[PDB]
Amino acid sequence: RSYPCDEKKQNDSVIAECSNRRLQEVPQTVGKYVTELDLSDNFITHITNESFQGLQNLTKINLNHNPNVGLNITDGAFLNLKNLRELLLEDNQLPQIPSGLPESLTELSLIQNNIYNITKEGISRLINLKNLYLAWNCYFNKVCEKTNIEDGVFETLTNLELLSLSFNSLSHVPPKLPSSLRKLFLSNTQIKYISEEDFKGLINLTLLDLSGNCPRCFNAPFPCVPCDGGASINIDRFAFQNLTQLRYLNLSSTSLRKINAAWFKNMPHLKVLDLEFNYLVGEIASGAFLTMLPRLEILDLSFNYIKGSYPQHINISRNFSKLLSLRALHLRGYVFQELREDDFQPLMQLPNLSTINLGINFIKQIDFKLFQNFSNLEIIYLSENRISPLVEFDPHSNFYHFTRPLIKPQCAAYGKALDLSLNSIFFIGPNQFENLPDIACLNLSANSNAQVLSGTEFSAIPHVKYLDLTNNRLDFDNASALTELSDLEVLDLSYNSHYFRIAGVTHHLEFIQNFTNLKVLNLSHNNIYTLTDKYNLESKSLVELVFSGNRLDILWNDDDNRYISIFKGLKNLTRLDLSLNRLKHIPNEAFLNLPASLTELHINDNMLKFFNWTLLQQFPRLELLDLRGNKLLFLTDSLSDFTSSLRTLLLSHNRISHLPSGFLSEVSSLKHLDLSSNLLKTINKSALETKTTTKLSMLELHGNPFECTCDIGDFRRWMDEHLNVKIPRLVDVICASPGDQRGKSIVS
Amino acid sequence: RSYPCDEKKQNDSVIAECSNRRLQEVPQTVGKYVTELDLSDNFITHITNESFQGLQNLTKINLNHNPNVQGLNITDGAFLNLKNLRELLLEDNQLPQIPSGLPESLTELSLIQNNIYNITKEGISRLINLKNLYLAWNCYFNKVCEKTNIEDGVFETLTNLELLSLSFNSLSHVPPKLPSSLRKLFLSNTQIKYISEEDFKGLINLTLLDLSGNCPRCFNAPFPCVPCDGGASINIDRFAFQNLTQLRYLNLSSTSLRKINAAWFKNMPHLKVLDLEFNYLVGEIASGAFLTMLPRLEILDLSFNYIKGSYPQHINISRNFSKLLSLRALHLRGYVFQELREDDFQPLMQLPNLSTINLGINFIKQIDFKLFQNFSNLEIIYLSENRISPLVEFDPHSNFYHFTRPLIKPQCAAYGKALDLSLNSIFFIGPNQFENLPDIACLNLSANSNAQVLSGTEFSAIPHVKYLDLTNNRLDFDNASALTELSDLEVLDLSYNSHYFRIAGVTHHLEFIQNFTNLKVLNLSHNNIYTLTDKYNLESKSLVELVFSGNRLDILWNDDDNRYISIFKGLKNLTRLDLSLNRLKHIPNEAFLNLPASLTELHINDNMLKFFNWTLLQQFPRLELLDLRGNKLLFLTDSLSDFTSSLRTLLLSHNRISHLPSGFVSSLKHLDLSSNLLKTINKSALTKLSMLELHGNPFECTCDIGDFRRWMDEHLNVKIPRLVDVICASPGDQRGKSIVS
Ligand SMILES: *[C@@H]1O[C@H](CO)[C@@H](O[C@@H]2O[C@H](CO)[C@@H](O[C@@H]3O[C@H](CO[C@H]4O[C@H](CO)[C@@H](O)[C@H](O)[C@@H]4O)[C@@H](O)[C@H](O[C@H]4O[C@H](CO)[C@@H](O)[C@H](O)[C@@H]4O)[C@@H]3O)[C@H](O)[C@H]2NC(C)=O)[C@H](O)[C@H]1NC(C)=O
Ligand SMILES: *[C@@H]1O[C@H](CO)[C@@H](O[C@@H]2O[C@H](CO)[C@@H](O[C@@H]3O[C@H](CO[C@H]4O[C@H](CO)[C@@H](O)[C@H](O)[C@@H]4O)[C@@H](O)[C@H](O[C@H]4O[C@H](CO)[C@@H](O)[C@H](O)[C@@H]4O)[C@@H]3O)[C@H](O)[C@H]2NC(C)=O)[C@H](O)[C@H]1NC(C)=O
Ligand SMILES: *[C@@H]1O[C@H](CO)[C@@H](O[C@@H]2O[C@H](CO)[C@@H](O[C@@H]3O[C@H](CO[C@H]4O[C@H](CO)[C@@H](O)[C@H](O[C@H]5O[C@H](CO)[C@@H](O)[C@H](O)[C@@H]5O)[C@@H]4O)[C@@H](O)[C@H](O)[C@@H]3O)[C@H](O)[C@H]2NC(C)=O)[C@H](O)[C@H]1NC(C)=O
Ligand SMILES: *[C@@H]1O[C@H](CO)[C@@H](O[C@@H]2O[C@H](CO)[C@@H](O[C@@H]3O[C@H](CO[C@H]4O[C@H](CO)[C@@H](O)[C@H](O)[C@@H]4O)[C@@H](O)[C@H](O)[C@@H]3O)[C@H](O)[C@H]2NC(C)=O)[C@H](O)[C@H]1NC(C)=O
Ligand SMILES: CCC[C@@H](CCO)Nc1nc(N)nc2c3ccccc3n(Cc3cc(CN[C@@H]4COC[C@H]4O)ccc3OC)c12
Ligand SMILES: CCC[C@@H](CCO)Nc1nc(N)nc2c3ccccc3n(Cc3cc(CN[C@@H]4COC[C@H]4O)ccc3OC)c12
Ligand SMILES: *[C@@H]1O[C@H](CO)[C@@H](O)[C@H](O)[C@H]1NC(C)=O
Ligand SMILES: *[C@@H]1O[C@H](CO)[C@@H](O)[C@H](O)[C@H]1NC(C)=O
Ligand SMILES: *[C@@H]1O[C@H](CO)[C@@H](O)[C@H](O)[C@H]1NC(C)=O
Ligand SMILES: *[C@@H]1O[C@H](CO)[C@@H](O)[C@H](O)[C@H]1NC(C)=O
Ligand SMILES: *[C@@H]1O[C@H](CO)[C@@H](O)[C@H](O)[C@H]1NC(C)=O
Ligand SMILES: *[C@@H]1O[C@H](CO)[C@@H](O)[C@H](O)[C@H]1NC(C)=O
Ligand SMILES: *[C@@H]1O[C@H](CO)[C@@H](O)[C@H](O)[C@H]1NC(C)=O
Ligand SMILES: *[C@@H]1O[C@H](CO)[C@@H](O)[C@H](O)[C@H]1NC(C)=O
Ligand SMILES: *[C@@H]1O[C@H](CO)[C@@H](O)[C@H](O)[C@H]1NC(C)=O
Ligand SMILES: *[C@@H]1O[C@H](CO)[C@@H](O)[C@H](O)[C@H]1NC(C)=O
Ligand SMILES: *[C@@H]1O[C@H](CO)[C@@H](O)[C@H](O)[C@H]1NC(C)=O
Ligand SMILES: *[C@@H]1O[C@H](CO)[C@@H](O)[C@H](O)[C@H]1NC(C)=O
Ligand SMILES: *[C@@H]1O[C@H](CO)[C@@H](O)[C@H](O)[C@H]1NC(C)=O
Ligand SMILES: *[C@@H]1O[C@H](CO)[C@@H](O)[C@H](O)[C@H]1NC(C)=O
Ligand SMILES: *[C@@H]1O[C@H](CO)[C@@H](O)[C@H](O)[C@H]1NC(C)=O
Ligand SMILES: *[C@@H]1O[C@H](CO)[C@@H](O)[C@H](O)[C@H]1NC(C)=O
Ligand SMILES: *[C@@H]1O[C@H](CO)[C@@H](O)[C@H](O)[C@H]1NC(C)=O
Repeated sequence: RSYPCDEKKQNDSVIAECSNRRLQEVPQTVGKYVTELDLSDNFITHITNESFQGLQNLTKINLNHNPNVGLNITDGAFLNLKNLRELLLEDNQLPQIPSGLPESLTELSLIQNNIYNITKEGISRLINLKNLYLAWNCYFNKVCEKTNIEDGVFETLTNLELLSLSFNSLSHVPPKLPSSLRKLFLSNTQIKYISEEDFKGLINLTLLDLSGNCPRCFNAPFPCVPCDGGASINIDRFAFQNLTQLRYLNLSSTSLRKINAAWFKNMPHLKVLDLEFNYLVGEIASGAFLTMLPRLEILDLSFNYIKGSYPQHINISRNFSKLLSLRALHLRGYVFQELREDDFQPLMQLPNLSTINLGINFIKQIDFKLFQNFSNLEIIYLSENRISPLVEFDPHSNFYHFTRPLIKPQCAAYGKALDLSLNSIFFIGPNQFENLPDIACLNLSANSNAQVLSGTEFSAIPHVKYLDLTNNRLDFDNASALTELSDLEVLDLSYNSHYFRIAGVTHHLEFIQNFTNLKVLNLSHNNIYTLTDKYNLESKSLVELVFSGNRLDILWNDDDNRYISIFKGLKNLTRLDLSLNRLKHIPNEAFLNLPASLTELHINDNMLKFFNWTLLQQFPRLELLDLRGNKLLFLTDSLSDFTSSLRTLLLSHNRISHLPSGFLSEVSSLKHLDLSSNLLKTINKSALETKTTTKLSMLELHGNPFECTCDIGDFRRWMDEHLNVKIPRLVDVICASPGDQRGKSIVS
Repeated sequence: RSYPCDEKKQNDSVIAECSNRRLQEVPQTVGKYVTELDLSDNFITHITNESFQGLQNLTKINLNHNPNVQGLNITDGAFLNLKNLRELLLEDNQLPQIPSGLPESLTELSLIQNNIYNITKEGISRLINLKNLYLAWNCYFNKVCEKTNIEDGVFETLTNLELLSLSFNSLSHVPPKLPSSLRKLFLSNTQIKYISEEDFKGLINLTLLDLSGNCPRCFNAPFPCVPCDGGASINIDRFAFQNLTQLRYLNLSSTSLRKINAAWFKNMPHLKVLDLEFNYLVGEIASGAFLTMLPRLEILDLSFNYIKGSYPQHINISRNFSKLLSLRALHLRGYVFQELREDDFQPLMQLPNLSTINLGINFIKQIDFKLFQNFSNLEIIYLSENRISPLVEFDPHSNFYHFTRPLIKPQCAAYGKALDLSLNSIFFIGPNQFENLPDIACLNLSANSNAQVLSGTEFSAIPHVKYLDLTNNRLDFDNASALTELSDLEVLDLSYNSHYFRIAGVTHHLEFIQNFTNLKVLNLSHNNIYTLTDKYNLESKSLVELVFSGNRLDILWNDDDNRYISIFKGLKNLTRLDLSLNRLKHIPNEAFLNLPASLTELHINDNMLKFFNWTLLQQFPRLELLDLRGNKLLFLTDSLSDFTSSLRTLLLSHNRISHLPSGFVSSLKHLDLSSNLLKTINKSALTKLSMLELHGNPFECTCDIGDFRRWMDEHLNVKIPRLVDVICASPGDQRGKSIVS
């Protein structure tokens, strides 16, 4: 097996992963046929022309974040690598562009360094460069020099498609840029003025990022320097006249008050326009520029609020009706009190508008009937408002917003999604969900809802398939709760412990049995320790129950038989999570009453000192058993007699100091065994060896206190004989003794 | 030195604490002059006449919870040679019988939580000096157990017996022939359905009688509950308590009572505490003829007497509650009613000593708060866990039917009148919310789903609040004048109000902290604070303690950001600062140097610090406690005396320190290096040092441990706790043993 790297052939190329292995130098034991080498997050301090000596087929090298506790690179160190195309050298404290880089380079990343001069000696010979990243070298309150770009430095790069110079002090757009450019990033570069000459001849440019130039600095979560008097970026009327192929334009945080419509007259394919963190409330109301954007699919006008103004309504121009290709509209942080039906008339005839994002607007009232008149809304995102009852910075990420999905894909897969989470809908009245479309995914998480659901609250939206009611104070005091949602498949009641933790009040979970199609139920972190009248959970359909963060230590108290069959009635259950239940021991009768249909059982992060392995005989379909983070001291020596279906056995973070002789004899089905972070001093050959067919492909042993005397030789010989079983984190499978090998890996 | 027990002389008697040290047998290395020995929570399986050999002055032995799983076997007359043994605790030992041949000198015997189903003369009649006898919790709930047989006249010879507890046992009848010396008789959950005139005859010295759980109210019981035939009441004869003239405590909780016979208290002039929780007494609370017979009553508990299925508009209390002149506390939880009007509590307003009113868990929606002004001297108004909205396993030595903990935190109640409105729905505090309230000094509004922007006017009608708890809300700190109307505020708790702080796009204002002239304690824990608007610094001339745990100083002290570099410098009087749980991998030197120089206690535990610049302790001449536990520190400075001459406590447990430097000062009393990677302590490293913790280190017990062992013998003044957990990791033949073996 390879060491220190994890070498894998996927598919024509051979990849070597040597990241985060505290390597002081590049290892001279890397496979000769490796093509892509990842040495990021190590303590490597020096690179010479001998560092990559016998690796002639090397096309990619990643030396990011080296050292971790600056990287010294000699001139022409990678010059013998005639096949090197991609070289990542980010966060290396490099003071200059390395001299003598190979002419074969197609991608070069020098992000997060101290490089303040872009010179011809450094990059003019790299005529094959397609992607060049020099972002985040001088920014924020970092002590750094102004970025000098030598005249015509990028001119010879006739194949350059991507150039990123963001988060550097430039002041001006660098002149003499190659016409082959497709993507030009100049975000946070202190460029206050864009003339007609700056983007001249860039007829192939599909993306231009000019965000953070003359930024809007009020309430900035980062060091922010505005232009003189909080002034706007000055973009000439003809600045984008040759940008005929532009698809992406980012003007976020450029302190814009006006959008010149003439900017888009020669830009017929503009698809994505970011105008977040500007002063465009006036332009949103009048919007002459909206008539010039027929192909636009994504428009972001978030956080354009006027400081000190909380208006009653949102003023949307009738020209929003000209955005025929619009798919998503982001209007977060506009800030207004009420959304009326007539306010969104300009968007109601757009055929592909599937997403409307109105989060963080402090909205108190909404006429929900307005969403019905839309052509085909699929995501109505109203999270984080004040709706009451109806009466450090990652350089390869978006700096001004999270690119994550608004709704969970598992919820949105069912159909129309309505997100009303993080609001104040503390009580759902009889007409709360009146006049809403056929909502399939509904999120009412964190609404301070302390009501007793009784089977009538969701009757106007009866086709909800995924319901999220997490982080509320729900009072489960009625057996008919949620039963009106006949087709409900996923129900999340996590973090509704308020009333469950009070013994004196009544608790009713009988409604679970009345669903014919309920598949997933999450009752996590509810502190459930007592139920009224019905002590059992029953369901002919339920497939998964998450019961983590409850009190099975109390429910399965030795002197109490009432909750002994609490899960037996879940006749179709395949996945059960009993983690975080403070279980010191599970009664044998309680374990025997778990559904026999179980394929995955999690009992991790409890306090189990013992586990009766014999009881696995009554679970003929158990594939995954997870007992991590317990206090188990012993393992059974005849697991084959108790199970013939177990594929994954997780036992990490326990107190197992001995692996029984013949532990894996005749098991056959076991593929993954995790014994990491236990107290194993050694592994005897007999504890792993087998006389039957073995499907063991993964064995984890990192974090065990291994005594590296000659007694560890039988295990090392076993490792050499069984290359098919992968032992991950081989550098963390460290010797604890003797002294002369205390920090070394087992392989030595 | 002591091993395995922690022997201490406090004051005339010598105590030995050997609890929870996985002892397989009683240790033969206990001090000869020990008087009280605690061997509870061990794996001891056998007790013989040789177990306590040479411990002649032993007056107390506690062998509770032994064995604590992989029953205690006691030979007949095992403790018979101990001529001074008075107290013997043998709880949770799976004992099938009362041990034979127990010594006649016993004054207290506890056999709680065993399998003893027969109380025989051979077992206890010779124990004529017994004052306290506990035999509770031997047969109860769904435990498989036999009915409790009490031999006739078994307690008769115990002429000095003052306390007898037989609770949580199947008795069916009150045992006859009880000694007249009895003061306290516990018969809770004993299946005694009827009390006749003869049962408590001649018990003229009885001060306490507990008959709770006999014919229990079983609806919504958090434990196995068997009601009497048809949910019937306990049947207590009119003259059952005729001779109980000295009764001070009477517990009739969960006896399914519908009527209280007033004649029960005609010969009971000193009754002080009466528990009537979990009964069916809504009718008796409204009419209450028995209330005229209770002039000396100080505590009355009528909790959880609600009618199932009835949520009335009002609470009906009888005018006879005005006859409870000695009343100090009234508990009316679980009565269940919608609104509390001012005329509803008129019968209590002239009671002089009524300092506590407890109305928790009643589902109250509205209260006329002006009603509490007319009370003589209410000190605790407990309204927690209701539905108040804006103005238009079982421990045997604990109370089974309620928590005996204080209703309010003593630190809050020490300032004066306390009003607890926690766990309610006061999501917004309007202008007249606190109108007509008394001079409230301690206010708790924790967990009220309050998402409002406090602006400096919400608490103007109660301006003398000194301790304010606003924990577990969604408060929007968006106004510099918040809480400034509380000009005498000393303690402010804003823990768990992260809702708006976690959103970068909304504004966050903490400037109000500087405007308080007497603010002493401020808790901003678990607020996820990572960004502030306009003012990046916390300032206060008075603040003494700041709890900033569970925030994001890793983001605030980002290397490329100087805005929060002096975030705490302006807290000029700060002595205690908690920076735990802030995900700090490193603290910039400039940020550490800007911490208040007045600090005496600095906690930076449970972060991810890989390095700590010890040199910077020079700018903290008053630092007494430095807590760096639960970090990833690998190294310690070799010249701590040059950086500090005031440090008394240094906590470094749960780090990755594998070596103690040479010369490891005079001010240091407590050094905690437990749960680190120390293999040995060399002669180079080896004074006010009185405590040194080293448990959980992987000690190589081979050669250099002899030097540390010699140092331990030379310095008996420094205590090393948990000596059984200071275990050898190597070699194999001593892998589980303590280093002192
Ligand atoms: C209350 O309880 C519910 C039920 O458990 C929780 O919801 C589930 O949360 C889990 C964990 O986030 C979800 O599982 C994850 O789904 C991801 C997406 O799956 C898609 O892609 C896979 C292929 O990768 C498709 O087969 C599938 O059909 C999906 O459309 C996966 O990417 C996740 O990773 C898996 O693989 C990786 C290895 O690649 C492993 O490391 C992971 O451990 C895992 O095996 C993962 O499977 C699950 O989908 C959710 N279910 C539902 C119904 O939503 C709630 O989150 C919980 N609530 C709270 C508040 O905690
Ligand atoms: C305003 O009103 C609110 C709401 O009623 C009050 O909040 C309660 O405050 C109390 C006291 O601080 C809280 O009780 C504490 O709970 C902690 C967490 O629970 C533990 O439970 C078990 C043990 O039963 C543990 O195994 C488990 O790991 C949990 O962490 C406890 O840790 C606390 O224990 C304290 O006492 C023990 C000794 O008994 C010590 O060993 C501990 O070190 C510690 O000192 C404690 O029990 C309670 O949870 C709060 N309730 C809610 C709903 O928040 C406010 O106190 C009140 N404010 C004022 C001013 O009165
Ligand atoms: C209904 O609406 C609610 C509310 O909007 C939705 O709830 C959110 O759901 C998402 C997706 O599940 C949650 O995101 C998770 O966040 C986890 C991180 O949480 C913290 O704790 C970690 C340690 O336990 C810690 O590592 C982590 O820090 C790191 O990441 C942070 C960014 O994620 C970063 O700021 C830190 O610097 C650090 O790098 C966290 O602080 C993460 O582990 C999960 O993978 C996941 O991303 C949100 O937290 C939920 N929000 C709330 C308010 O509850 C819900 O999904 C909606 N339901 C549906 C059906 O769509
Ligand atoms: C927010 O931060 C607050 C400030 O730290 C937290 O309040 C503090 O909590 C600590 C820990 O519980 C308390 O300290 C304990 O006090 C008790 C009692 O001390 C007093 O009484 C004893 C006699 O019983 C007496 O000997 C003392 O001298 C005291 O006067 C001690 O027994 C403990 O060992 C420990 O010292 C603080 O008292 C308390 N401060 C205040 C002002 O309340 C608060 O809990 C935090 N909030 C949350 C939600 O976590
Ligand atoms: C993107 C949100 C950014 C900030 C900007 C504030 O410069 N807004 C808000 N930030 C926070 N943290 N909270 C709220 C908030 C809570 C409830 C209802 C509306 C709310 N807004 C909206 C808003 C309100 C005002 C009136 N607030 C005054 C001052 O304090 C007493 C009130 O009387 C003025 C402008 C305004 O947004 C433009 C905010
Ligand atoms: C000590 C509390 C014990 C239980 C007893 C329940 O027999 N009460 C409650 N237990 C919980 N968990 N919640 C609530 C609750 C929430 C809001 C307002 C009042 C509330 N009560 C009070 C109560 C209500 C009814 C009406 N309930 C029906 C059923 O479902 C629809 C409602 O219309 C009848 C009797 C009654 O108390 C006796 C309770
Ligand atoms: C490395 O480069 C140096 C000159 O900088 C040269 O002397 C040496 O021979 C080179 N070695 C290899 C392996 O290329
Ligand atoms: C890089 O190190 C080499 C020696 O390994 C030396 O010749 C060169 O000058 C160093 N450069 C810098 C900037 O340290
Ligand atoms: C330009 O390169 C020279 C030579 O290394 C250096 O002195 C100068 O500082 C560089 N420019 C900037 C702005 O750093
Ligand atoms: C524009 O890009 C194409 C490749 O897509 C290339 O052939 C063409 O020469 C480029 N134009 C200029 C002027 O560089
Ligand atoms: C709405 O926007 C239009 C277009 O700019 C403007 O004329 C009108 O005054 C605005 N009205 C309000 C109340 O904002
Ligand atoms: C609308 O969306 C569909 C599906 O994504 C696409 O094929 C179509 O061309 C789009 N039309 C317009 C007008 O945007
Ligand atoms: C649930 O509430 C409805 C009224 O909303 C009522 O008809 C039903 O009886 C309640 N369930 C119970 C068992 O109280
Ligand atoms: C459960 O389903 C049955 C059959 O459809 C129905 O009769 C019953 O009323 C439902 N229960 C509730 C509480 O709605
Ligand atoms: C049982 O669960 C399976 C999925 O594992 C599902 O296909 C089936 O329909 C469920 N049966 C019932 C009765 O709901
Ligand atoms: C495992 O469970 C069986 C069946 O309840 C029981 O007979 C056996 O003793 C259990 N094993 C242990 C060690 O408790
Ligand atoms: C207690 O153990 C002793 C031997 O140590 C034996 O004589 C006696 O019979 C045992 N009693 C029981 C009940 O096991
Ligand atoms: C009642 O108690 C006193 C001691 O307080 C004792 O002297 C007296 O004899 C006791 N009465 C009876 C009848 O036992
Ligand atoms: C009130 O308390 C005082 C002091 O404890 C006590 O003397 C007085 O008798 C009590 N009042 C009544 C009426 O019991
Ligand atoms: C705080 O709110 C009050 C009104 O409740 C207002 O007078 C004051 O100006 C607010 N503070 C700020 C700075 O907005
Ligand atoms: C504290 O400052 C606020 C904001 O200016 C002010 O409203 C308040 O009156 C000040 N406090 C006092 C005691 O004057
Ligand atoms: C400073 O704190 C002390 C307590 O440590 C207190 O006595 C003093 O009054 C405080 N000073 C001010 C200015 O509040
Ligand atoms: C400790 O802080 C001082 C002052 O900032 C600095 O000079 C010194 O280098 C620091 N020590 C380390 C090891 O960073």
